Amino acid sequence: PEIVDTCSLASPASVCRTKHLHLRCSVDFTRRTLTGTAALTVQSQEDNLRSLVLDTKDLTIEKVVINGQEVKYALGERQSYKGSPMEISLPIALSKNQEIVIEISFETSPKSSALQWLTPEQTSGKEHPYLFSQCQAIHCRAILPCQDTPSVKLTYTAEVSVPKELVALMSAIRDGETPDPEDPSRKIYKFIQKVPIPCYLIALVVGALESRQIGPRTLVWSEKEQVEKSAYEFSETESMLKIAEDLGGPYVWGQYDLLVLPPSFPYGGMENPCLTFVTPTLLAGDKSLSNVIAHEISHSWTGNLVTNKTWDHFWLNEGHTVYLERHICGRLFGEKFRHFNALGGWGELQNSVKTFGETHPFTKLVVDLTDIDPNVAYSSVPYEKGFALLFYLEQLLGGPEIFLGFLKAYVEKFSYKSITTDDWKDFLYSYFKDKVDVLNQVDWNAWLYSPGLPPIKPNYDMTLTNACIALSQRWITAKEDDLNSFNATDLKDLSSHQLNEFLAQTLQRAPLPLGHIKRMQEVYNFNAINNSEIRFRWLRLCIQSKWEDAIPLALKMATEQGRMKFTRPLFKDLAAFDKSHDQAVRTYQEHKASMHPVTAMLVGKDLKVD
Ligand SMILES: CC(C)C[C@H](NC(=O)[C@@H](O)[C@H](N)Cc1ccccc1)C(=O)O
Ligand SMILES: [Yb+3]
Ligand SMILES: [Zn+2]
Repeated sequence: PEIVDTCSLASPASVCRTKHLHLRCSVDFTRRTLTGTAALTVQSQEDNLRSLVLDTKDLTIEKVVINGQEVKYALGERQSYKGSPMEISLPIALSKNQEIVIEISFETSPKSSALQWLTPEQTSGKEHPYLFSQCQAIHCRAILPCQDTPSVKLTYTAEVSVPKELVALMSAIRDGETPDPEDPSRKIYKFIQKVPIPCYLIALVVGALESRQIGPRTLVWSEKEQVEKSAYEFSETESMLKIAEDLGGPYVWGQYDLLVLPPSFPYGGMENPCLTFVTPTLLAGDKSLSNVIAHEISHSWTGNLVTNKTWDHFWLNEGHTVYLERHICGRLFGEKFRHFNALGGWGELQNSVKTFGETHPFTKLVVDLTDIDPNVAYSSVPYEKGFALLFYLEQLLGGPEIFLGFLKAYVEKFSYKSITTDDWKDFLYSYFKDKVDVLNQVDWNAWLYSPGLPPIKPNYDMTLTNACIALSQRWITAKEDDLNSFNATDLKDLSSHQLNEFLAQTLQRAPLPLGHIKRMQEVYNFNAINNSEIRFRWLRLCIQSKWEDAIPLALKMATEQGRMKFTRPLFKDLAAFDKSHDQAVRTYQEHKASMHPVTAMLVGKDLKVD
């Protein structure tokens, strides 16, 4: 079983493995460059190893030092989104298992796809700049030379010099701070990550950060203006951690902190070890969007302990995590809620499959990313089709109690390892040996390798979903003279979640007549709702139903925050509506330079500009 990572240009794990990274760098806001040395302790896996290749992307290399002497290295031609391979000539051939340290002096480009540099005006405080990284999937190579593949796991230590007024934090345990001996206007923050991790989990943030403790092993960090709101919004964090520990085994990372980033953070959450990054769009005021914390917490087992070997097997990370996530919510709020969320996930899968096309390669559970930018293939498929498969197996094999026994042994079995779908499947068969008959009823080829919706849809309790569907159907089948019958009391017994699902169901049948949409605003006043998931769906419904009043509202939401999940579909809907098309494009052209590099690239592609 020889498997290569087609998204990486580095020497594979079968040739050599990075065991540790000692990073020493300075964050230069005036130049928007990170400069320093990356000392990689590498272990040869081959006899007579004389060179090796690392991934790099828009990096400027000053020199490479081994045994205190500069050595030869060469940068190959850039290969689009993969960057440029860096081949290093070892000064002395290595035997199998020999380890050496390679010190690389480098500097990042202001354009690094792993970073977003924000001016003071783009922050809450308005006085200090801010920097944040986002390495998943393959952007770590845009910060430092490395074997940018999740098939290799390393520990790391780091020293980061930053303006003394600011604070640095990383996906690691804080290991002290001191004034920078080479520059008194700076402070050096130190970090240590003793647990081997794939490099996509390396993370850094530098800004005017403050903290507040919200649990025995949790601090929430953000700019001062957001601290109080965040402490409240995420107060269930420790109870979610305890439940996750009960599902996957002991939490091995020490601390579990949360960092609430500026509005341009591209995801709802990112499971960086010891410090989960989250979007400020989660600050609904009622803790209603907390499934995102449950999800990132779950990656502490599925994703960070047991890791997908290559991005072709991404579903292993997300599928199991969404499955654990819904179990935490099920324990906190009831089995019927778990089913409600499961069913909602299926609807999101329908949307993705419909958007790409039912035969499209990106709708396969296991995808082949050779020549495909992972940012482009990213969708809800690995999450929901992966979740649907596990939920299907759960029902097939005897229920949640039994399948949760499998998930815990799976984590235990593959801790600190990087695996493929076959490893997963092999273990599933081993664990459920007394039920191979049942496992053999599964159409494996269709589930794992065929595009479109899964061959089978799991059974779902519909208790909580029914009222959402009923109301959605009343609006869709209503004619003009039925509009008067709608009234605020329709929403009387719906939770924010059900309100959201009601909108999701209606959005699947959009457009609705303009008159229906105006009436909906008249009786439900959806424009007043600040919950970002609800606002997102409501505005999409308004724009697709061609209500010009919603144009400025949609443009505003699309630009004041940058969570891709919201910004991309909003710009896309605005561009597809002829009345807002020109302004959408113009708005994008205008904000482009100040957006997240990756998000700007994807929106540009979606709008067919550039
Ligand atoms: C509750 C979750 C579905 C929220 C979701 N976040 C995730 O799934 C994170 O764990 C992912 N690690 C986000 C990600 C995936 C691929 C490349 C870069 C970043 C998101 O939408 O941000
Ligand atoms: Yb009628
Ligand atoms: Zn995830």
